[PDB]
Amino acid sequence: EWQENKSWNAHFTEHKSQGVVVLWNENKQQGFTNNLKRANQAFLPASTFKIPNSLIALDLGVVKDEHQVFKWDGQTRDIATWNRDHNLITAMKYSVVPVYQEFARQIGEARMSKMLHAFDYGNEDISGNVDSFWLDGGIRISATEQISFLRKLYHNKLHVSERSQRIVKQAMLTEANGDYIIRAKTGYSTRIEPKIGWWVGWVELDDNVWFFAMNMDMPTSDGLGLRQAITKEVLKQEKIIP
Ligand SMILES: O=C(O)c1cccc(-c2ccccc2O)c1
Ligand SMILES: [Cl-]
Repeated sequence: EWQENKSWNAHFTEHKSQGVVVLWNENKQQGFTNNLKRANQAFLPASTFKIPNSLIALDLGVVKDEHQVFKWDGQTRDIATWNRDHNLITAMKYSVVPVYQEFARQIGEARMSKMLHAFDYGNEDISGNVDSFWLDGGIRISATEQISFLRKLYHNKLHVSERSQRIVKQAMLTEANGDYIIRAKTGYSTRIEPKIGWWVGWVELDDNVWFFAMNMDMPTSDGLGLRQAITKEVLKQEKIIP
């Protein structure tokens, strides 16, 4: 069911890094990784939490739809794309933390906790501040646990409405061409050691879906582009994409 290929470590070590890639073949129900231990080690989800956070906000009516505008609060932040109005689509695309912090405040501790347990999401622990627990609180999730959660979402099996799941999968759209579609979300965790980057999602092909979840050491922001680049190079090596 699970195969470990330590030779794939070269994708990380050739960049003076270390990490894990996890792939799941939905048709064959088989998994692949370079490191079974790290595949099951739990990290802060950071901005990959925008997937469950969006689902909860939509299902509770905190967010009406993907067109509702979340007005910039007029506080100048150091990420230029955050200093503007957003909807769910662009908020996901630009990982706009302050918009999702307000989502969490309106969701509230009790409903957030209950929904994460319903999702079987990571350690389901929201200890910390309700508006930042996914950045510096107690919640943790592994690469394999991300795959499990994403598979439920793909099949509309999460305990929210079909509509909420369709909207979030629309907002996850990252790349599409004549050969494949990628729906995914990046993450960048810096507040608690070790600093890492995430990329989790899936690749849609004509007759199969390949789920993926990766994290990697990220001592500085200079390496953030390696999250997607390394993953796609693994996918290309395994003949999942051209
Ligand atoms: O991963 C991104 O594409 C992304 C999106 C938004 C912000 C940042 C970021 C980069 C450096 C330091 C802090 C950040 O919050 C990174
Ligand atoms: Cl779509």
